[PDB]
Amino acid sequence: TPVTPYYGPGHITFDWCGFGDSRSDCTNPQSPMSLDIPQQLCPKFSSKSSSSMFLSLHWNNHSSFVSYDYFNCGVEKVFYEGVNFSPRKQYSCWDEGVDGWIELKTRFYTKLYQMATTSRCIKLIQLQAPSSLPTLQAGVCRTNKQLPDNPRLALLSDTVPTSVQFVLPGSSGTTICTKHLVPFCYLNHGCFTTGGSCLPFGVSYVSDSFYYGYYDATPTESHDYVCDYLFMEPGTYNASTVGKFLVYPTKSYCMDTMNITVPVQAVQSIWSEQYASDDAIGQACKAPYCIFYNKTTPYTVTNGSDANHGDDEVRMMMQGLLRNSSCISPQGSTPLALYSTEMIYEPNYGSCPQFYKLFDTSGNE
Amino acid sequence: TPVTPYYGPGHITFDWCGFGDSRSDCTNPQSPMSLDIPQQLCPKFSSKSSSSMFLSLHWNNHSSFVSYDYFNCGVEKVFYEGVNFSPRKQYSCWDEGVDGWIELKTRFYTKLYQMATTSRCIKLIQLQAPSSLPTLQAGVCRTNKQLPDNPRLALLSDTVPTSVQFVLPGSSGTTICTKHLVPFCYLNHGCFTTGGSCLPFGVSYVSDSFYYGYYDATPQIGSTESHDYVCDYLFMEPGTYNASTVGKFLVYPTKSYCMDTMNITVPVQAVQSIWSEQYASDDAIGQACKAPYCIFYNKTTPYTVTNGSDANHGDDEVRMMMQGLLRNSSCISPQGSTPLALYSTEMIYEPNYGSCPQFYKLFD
Ligand SMILES: *[C@@H]1O[C@H](CO)[C@@H](O[C@@H]2O[C@H](CO)[C@@H](O[C@@H]3O[C@H](CO)[C@@H](O)[C@H](O)[C@@H]3O)[C@H](O)[C@H]2NC(C)=O)[C@H](O)[C@H]1NC(C)=O
Ligand SMILES: *[C@@H]1O[C@H](CO)[C@@H](O[C@@H]2O[C@H](CO)[C@@H](O[C@@H]3O[C@H](CO)[C@@H](O)[C@H](O)[C@@H]3O)[C@H](O)[C@H]2NC(C)=O)[C@H](O)[C@H]1NC(C)=O
Ligand SMILES: *[C@@H]1O[C@H](CO)[C@@H](O[C@@H]2O[C@H](CO)[C@@H](O)[C@H](O)[C@H]2NC(C)=O)[C@H](O)[C@H]1NC(C)=O
Ligand SMILES: *[C@@H]1O[C@H](CO)[C@@H](O[C@@H]2O[C@H](CO)[C@@H](O)[C@H](O)[C@H]2NC(C)=O)[C@H](O)[C@H]1NC(C)=O
Ligand SMILES: *[C@@H]1O[C@H](CO)[C@@H](O[C@@H]2O[C@H](CO)[C@@H](O)[C@H](O)[C@H]2NC(C)=O)[C@H](O)[C@H]1NC(C)=O
Ligand SMILES: *[C@@H]1O[C@H](CO)[C@@H](O)[C@H](O)[C@H]1NC(C)=O
Ligand SMILES: *[C@@H]1O[C@H](CO)[C@@H](O)[C@H](O)[C@H]1NC(C)=O
Ligand SMILES: *[C@@H]1O[C@H](CO)[C@@H](O)[C@H](O)[C@H]1NC(C)=O
Repeated sequence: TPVTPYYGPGHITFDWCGFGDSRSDCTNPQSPMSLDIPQQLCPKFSSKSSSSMFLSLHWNNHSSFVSYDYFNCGVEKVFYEGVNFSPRKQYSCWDEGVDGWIELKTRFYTKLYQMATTSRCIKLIQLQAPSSLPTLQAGVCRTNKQLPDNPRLALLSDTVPTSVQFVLPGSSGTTICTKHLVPFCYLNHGCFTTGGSCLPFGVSYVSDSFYYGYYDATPTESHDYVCDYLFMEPGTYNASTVGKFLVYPTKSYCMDTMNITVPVQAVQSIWSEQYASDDAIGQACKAPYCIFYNKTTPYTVTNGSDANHGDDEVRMMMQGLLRNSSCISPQGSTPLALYSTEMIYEPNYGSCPQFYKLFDTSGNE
Repeated sequence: TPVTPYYGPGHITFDWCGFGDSRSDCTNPQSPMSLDIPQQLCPKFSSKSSSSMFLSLHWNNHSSFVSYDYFNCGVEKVFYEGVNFSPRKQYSCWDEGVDGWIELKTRFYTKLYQMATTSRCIKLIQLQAPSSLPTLQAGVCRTNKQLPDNPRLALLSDTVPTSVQFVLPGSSGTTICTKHLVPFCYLNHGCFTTGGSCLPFGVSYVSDSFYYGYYDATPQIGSTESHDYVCDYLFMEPGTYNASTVGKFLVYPTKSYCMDTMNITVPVQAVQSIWSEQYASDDAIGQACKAPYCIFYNKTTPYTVTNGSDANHGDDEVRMMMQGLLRNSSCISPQGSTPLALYSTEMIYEPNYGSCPQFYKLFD
């Protein structure tokens, strides 16, 4: 019989998982009023109030940073977080401004979703400190906001070219790490004046089979904190420097491999209209790796815990996760059928119905 | 009644193109005996006997390098080339060995296929020589084989930092370049001894809105100095950029693949491109052509000629696959193409596009 896509995420198999924030955290004291998902799906989500996967990559816990050890496994994946690092927060570190950090956010989610499509498990781990570390002075932000804890940015007591060794583990607990999502960051725009001269800023991650680096010795002194998010295989690497500045990772997303490529799903994660949101999720979640379900309405709560918890639109969307589905698409989900009442676009997966009008024998069409 | 996918590449509309080599080059004097495609599809292909897209990016014409100004447009795209840069050629430049270049080949096709999925036109273009070049001495391979023409590797007379400007144009003829595939290459593994000392190897492409670079001054141990010629294949927007160096060594690009933009993403199709088993082939095409961006049609038989021009032209299996391009299909998949149908005799896997029949057993 004919079917119509149900707008919202969905799952075809039992092997699915969710990543989220307060709006899918049943440990929140206001739950179930504070949920945007059905309460019975809380055990399917790895979620924590006030956190995000981006924020938790870069920061451990501080007064304005709620860091969570995100961890979940599923062939099919539903992401519903991101809001807790938004322009509302007004975070910046050096001269990059808030827009700089919305760009970094977009880069991170782009890579996260990409890597997630060939993984089943995704787990944020704390890396061990390099075994040998010289005397180090912690870096700071020009803004006096909290410097990211990952990657570590620190200052050596001399200008001697140096390497320390870091380990991306092959496993963490029961999870296999066939790959790691690792940030590589640096301060750009020329040499950096400290310890009596304008020192080249040159750092790199290196092994026999890997190189990624930045170098600038070129002559207001301005710098931006910039990051790239790297696919790195398990192994031991050098965090190398041409001198003074040292950057090495302290956390990573450990992922395993599955031998199928399944697009992930992300729902728009924003604040009510009185606060400043971004579209990093929409810009990051693109074909062919990610199926983006945008909101068509503002974040609007009529029967929830406060103005930013219990959106009617997203609640209706998340009902899709309770449905019988064999096809997942940006139009939503359908059970197994021959014909769809509307056109189904990409990315999609499963066994999908074909657009009804293509088979019409009227022929009015 | 369920339909069976026809194994081989295909197309849903007229707006498709091919990229190829001798096996789809009707100008070859042995044509059509030397073709693996139907003769009547030669006009849909941009192809040159003895060339490949990877080779042509890095080299112009030299004794054993046939370079071709590849150029074609299509929403759908069939790639059947690659073999003319394989281990049979025994090419290497620095200490990276033959396998080092098979790796670079793989990186290039991977990037090519990815970028191609959101482009219609792909055009290999020559870049303008930078203005006000300093005095430069040509680089050389340690193997004394032919140094890539692209990017240019050259030696300045001094060791002080400097920069030259290169332009990636916004258009070439009537093709719009919304982006460029540009190689960035360097000699790795520590400082490089020239001019009587071991100098840092530090090069970069930089603009107000772009940075990619490499730097190493690690001292060498004993007499073990070794370097590999390494490349990364970069997505770069049209604009002016600096090719910068910390001194001595200069790297700047001299060619790129100019591509435009279409607002749908469509996977490309690659057919396995190999030699007869008299010669060494590689699997760079198969390793580069991956879901979700490329649909790989591998060969299940060796390259096997029964009615062609020589052992390496007229493979029966690929000839059968290329018959698929003679229909307008509705569904394109790794199992091959189908017309519009309710049911398929077998599971249709990813990547696929169009309107695809469903495996009949699902409905009983
Ligand atoms: C950042 O700090 C918070 C605390 O402010 C850490 O959250 C805490 O995590 C622990 C262990 O994961 C939770 O304890 C557990 O609670 C359950 C009940 O659900 C209990 O049965 C377990 O045996 C255990 O005690 C704790 O509830 C949780 N607290 C809060 C307020 O969330 C968080 O782990 C820290 N993040 C990082 C990256 O270290
Ligand atoms: C490298 O050297 C070869 C010569 O050995 C160059 O091949 C020549 O390229 C031109 C332009 O692609 C060919 O002309 C074309 O002929 C066809 C068919 O007649 C015509 O329909 C096209 O419009 C075009 O005029 C020419 O035939 C071809 N010559 C040979 C002997 O194959 C090649 O271009 C050089 N490569 C580079 C990068 O300069
Ligand atoms: C997700 O939906 C939002 C809201 O419709 C889109 O944001 C709008 O974008 C248009 C086009 O620039 C603006 O004129 C509107 O004012 C935006 N509205 C708001 C409230 O910001 C957003 O572009 C969508 N994202 C994607 C990837 O489709
Ligand atoms: C999920 O939905 C599919 C499609 O509606 C169900 O499959 C149908 O089940 C009925 C029995 O109620 C059969 O008569 C039909 O032939 C089935 N249709 C197809 C296309 O297979 C399926 O039973 C549902 N699954 C669950 C667990 O409810
Ligand atoms: C495409 O097909 C060829 C031939 O089957 C595959 O190459 C074989 O790969 C197996 C597994 O590694 C090796 O044991 C054989 O020695 C290879 N045979 C030949 C003739 O090369 C190749 O792996 C395939 N590529 C992909 C991406 O599927
Ligand atoms: C790090 O650098 C040292 C010395 O430069 C080198 O010998 C060592 O192998 C490197 N370690 C790794 C894991 O690449
Ligand atoms: C509001 O939500 C509560 C608790 O989640 C529920 O019991 C109640 O029926 C809802 N009221 C309306 C009007 O939907
Ligand atoms: C396919 O359709 C196009 C577009 O209308 C048509 O012009 C062309 O003749 C057809 N090509 C083939 C190979 O049937």
